[PDB]
Amino acid sequence: AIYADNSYSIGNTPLVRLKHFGHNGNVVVKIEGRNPSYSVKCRIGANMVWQAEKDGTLTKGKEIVDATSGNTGIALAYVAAARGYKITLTMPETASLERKRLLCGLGVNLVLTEGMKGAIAKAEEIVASDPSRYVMLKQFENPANPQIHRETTGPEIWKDTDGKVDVVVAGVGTGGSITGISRAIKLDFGKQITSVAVEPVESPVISQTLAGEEVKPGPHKIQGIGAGFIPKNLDLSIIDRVETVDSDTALATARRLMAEEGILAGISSGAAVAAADRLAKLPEFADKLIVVILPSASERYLSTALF
Amino acid sequence: AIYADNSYSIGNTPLVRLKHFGHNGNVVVKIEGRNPSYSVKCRIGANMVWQAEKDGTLTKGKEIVDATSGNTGIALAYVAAARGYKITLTMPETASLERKRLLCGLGVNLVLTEGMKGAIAKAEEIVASDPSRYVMLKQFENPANPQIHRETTGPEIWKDTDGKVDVVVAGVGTGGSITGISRAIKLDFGKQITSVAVEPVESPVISQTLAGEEVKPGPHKIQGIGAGFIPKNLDLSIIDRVETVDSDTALATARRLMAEEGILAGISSGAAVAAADRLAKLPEFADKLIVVILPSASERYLSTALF
Repeated sequence: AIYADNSYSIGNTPLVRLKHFGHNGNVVVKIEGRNPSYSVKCRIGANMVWQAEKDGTLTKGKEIVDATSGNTGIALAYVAAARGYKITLTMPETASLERKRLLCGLGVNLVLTEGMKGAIAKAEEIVASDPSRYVMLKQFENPANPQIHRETTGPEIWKDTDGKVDVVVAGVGTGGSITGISRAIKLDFGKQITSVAVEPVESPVISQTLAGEEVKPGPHKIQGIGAGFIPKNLDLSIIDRVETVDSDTALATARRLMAEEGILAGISSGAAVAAADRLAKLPEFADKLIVVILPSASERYLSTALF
Repeated sequence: AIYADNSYSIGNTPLVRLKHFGHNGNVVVKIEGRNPSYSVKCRIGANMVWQAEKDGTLTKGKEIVDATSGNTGIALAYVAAARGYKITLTMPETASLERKRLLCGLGVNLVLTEGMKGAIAKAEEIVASDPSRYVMLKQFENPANPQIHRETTGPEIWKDTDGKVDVVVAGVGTGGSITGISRAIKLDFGKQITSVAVEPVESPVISQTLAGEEVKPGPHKIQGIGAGFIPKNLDLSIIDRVETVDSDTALATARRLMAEEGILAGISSGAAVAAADRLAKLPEFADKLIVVILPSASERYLSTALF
């Protein structure tokens, strides 16, 4: 059919079988790069706006305000444009001039902070400046983030695998993908799959937490994941397994996806695939169907270490 | 289902209704940016390889060679990777270091020429160097280019509009999109639509030809269209109308698509939409459904005049 605006066009992303990873085609990847603003966040940018509309906190005239590390801001920005909201996003000077020119092209009003914690508080300052005019959508805790994955991404995986999916592998940024997907397949369709969270070995706060160890975040290059804390939108209770990956291997795996599979993957896509490949070569998973989320696409990383 | 490699995942791109163009939603856009390598050429990169395989000119071991202005090379490159062919593409130094790093990331063996005619002949030199090893696919004349549009892009438009499409607007680069689409809708489904070719006012060789005027190509900024000659893959006989657009307006229209529709459009996408908007505001088309091809996505243009 014909979508009334670009937000309604989210999802229905394809599954592709890998040939040079896993064992006898048991690893399949979900291309979230094929979305309105070209990442997995287009789904939650749409649903967080829709749900704020459904409950009246977002109205004609009110202005979206928020802080992002990038993909969510781009996603909110295209939805704000498609649906006629003004939007302000808080960015320090930390960020790719890439993104500054992209967000400005999408009509965003931007700022300065000089890292993530600093821009967040600045956004909070603005919402305080006029709480009747400004709405903050808060991706890390808004339930509409995992909800859209339970309603679209999860069911798409179920149908495209004819219920044969056994393992879902996804890096954790806000936690909404692994959480919403796991709830759809385990609770709505009733299949006891293995849900595998992926985080950087440099910042393994989820593994450290579950082990009852000292939580010690650190720096890494795997953009989009490893926020350095446990987000509210990560439902620990549905997580069966945590796999850690290092930045170097994440980047090499993404370069392999391009050059060997013809898949224009982002950095965190190589991270998720490297974890899935490790599981796929354990005999306990060799006969099981593993589905891996590839959150973003290669061209958003042209100024990064990926090239 | 699950695609055996990334080439099989082409197409099934969405239709979105425009709100700030046309008259009462009569203009709808087809997002070809949502493809394996993120342009409309992913379809012909796949089908030119498949068809060369079906007729034996492409075999295990033979190496793809060709010259491109970019999107087709990226498309062939991902298909070569997914399907295990070596590929050499001929590029002068004319081109975005963007694309050089992208094509190298995809595993391409590249060259130097120092414009388009020069790199073409260099590619021809290489195929002559070993005609048993090198295969040139020749997008401007290979019938598998319009054929894939007749088999996928055209039928997708038919079904997603429930046969209500009245006008198809598409810029002409090789001509395969407008040609294959027009043949599907007019001949296979039997509806007498208006097929509208779009070319730059700076290089209006199609209009000049059809008028019996002196053909005078020139420079412009509308990347992907206006090759400066009539390509063999443009079937003049199904073209009902030619609309010309200038570079400045093309760029402004693409910036409007981002900031006002939330659509991350390429430069030639703004060209096609500006032509469709002109038709859409003539009373003879005000009640007719117009479908516009948006060939590429915004991020491939970050180093260009688009920003």
